[PDB]
Amino acid sequence: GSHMVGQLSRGAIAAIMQKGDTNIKPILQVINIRPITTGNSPPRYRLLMSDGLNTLSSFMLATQLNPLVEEEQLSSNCVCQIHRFIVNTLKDGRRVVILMELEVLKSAEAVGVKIGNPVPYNE
Repeated sequence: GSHMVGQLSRGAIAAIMQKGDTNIKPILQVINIRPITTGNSPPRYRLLMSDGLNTLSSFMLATQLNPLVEEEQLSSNCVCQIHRFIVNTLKDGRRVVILMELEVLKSAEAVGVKIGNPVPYNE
């Protein structure tokens, strides 16, 4: 409906990367998904996600959720609630947000556009 940016958890990305709270179950929009180069092992998917204010490209899907991308519709423009995630920190200091459980609330086709005008979060 109206006020589309009100559908997203504005401020959740800052909360995740500044406060590190994991109890939140934020609603985010998928902007893009791409495979990352891997083994030797199951494919891995990286996501550019938006909370309406910011985008962040450091999300990775847990491999158990790969069928959502391959088979169902987790795809660009869909709106999703993150039910479980963890943050992992690399040796170099970068952080990765691993999505463990998520629910598609609205399909890509039902949303159809990038909501709002989010800007990149500066890690």
